[PDB]
Amino acid sequence: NVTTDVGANGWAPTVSTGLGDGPVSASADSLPGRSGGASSEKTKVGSRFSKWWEPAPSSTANPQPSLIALNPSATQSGNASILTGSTAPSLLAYPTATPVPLPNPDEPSQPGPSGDRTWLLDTVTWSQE
Amino acid sequence: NVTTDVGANGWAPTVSTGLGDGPVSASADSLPGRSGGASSEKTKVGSRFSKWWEPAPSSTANPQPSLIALNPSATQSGNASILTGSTAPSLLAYPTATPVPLPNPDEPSQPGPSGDRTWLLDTVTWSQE
Repeated sequence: NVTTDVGANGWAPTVSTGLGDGPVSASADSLPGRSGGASSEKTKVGSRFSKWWEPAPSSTANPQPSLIALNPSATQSGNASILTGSTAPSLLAYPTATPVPLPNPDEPSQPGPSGDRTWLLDTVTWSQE
Repeated sequence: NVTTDVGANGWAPTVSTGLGDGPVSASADSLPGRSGGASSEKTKVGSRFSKWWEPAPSSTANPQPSLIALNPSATQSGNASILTGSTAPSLLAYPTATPVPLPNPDEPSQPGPSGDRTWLLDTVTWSQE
């Protein structure tokens, strides 16, 4: 629905020719390796060329009460837990993405429950000023 | 279950006779016309005689909370809406009745949403005196 060329999301034979030229595009790199990159979702070598020498949160149908009413929830991580007795927002801002092949071959070192836990980062004062 | 005559809810042949008379009663008038009268439910002429010249709201099983608790409801009419966050009475005092044939033949003029709407009738003060 546009006069401009948005790209065919890849490389086509009819794009670059000796009779006519269109805008060049990059294709997706197909790489092997260990799955990583995306958090909460991550879980013989030979060259391919011959050598010359080789042969809903917000909804009116579900209104959440004020501080007065009982509406408890909790957040847990590792051996840490934080409770509340009233309406509290608790949302993953963005949905988790799909894992990708890593360029490095080394196996990862994981801290586990000792690292992935809820830590008391800081205690601060909130004044009316 | 009464000694008195409450009426047979109509006109019977045995009521008025030359040998005996009972209390006369009126019958229902069967009339044609446009359906009207009852609100929220309303939606060739020839004479029948020859001429001489012619050939639960309140229930203990469902107790409604005080002003403190969340118990929202709303009332809408036209483009007007009134909300509340606590227990609120909202009752049609009497059930709507059945429509009746109108004596007048003219088609009604309706204001629609511009007329049937919730209007701010008045603002008044309620003192302890």
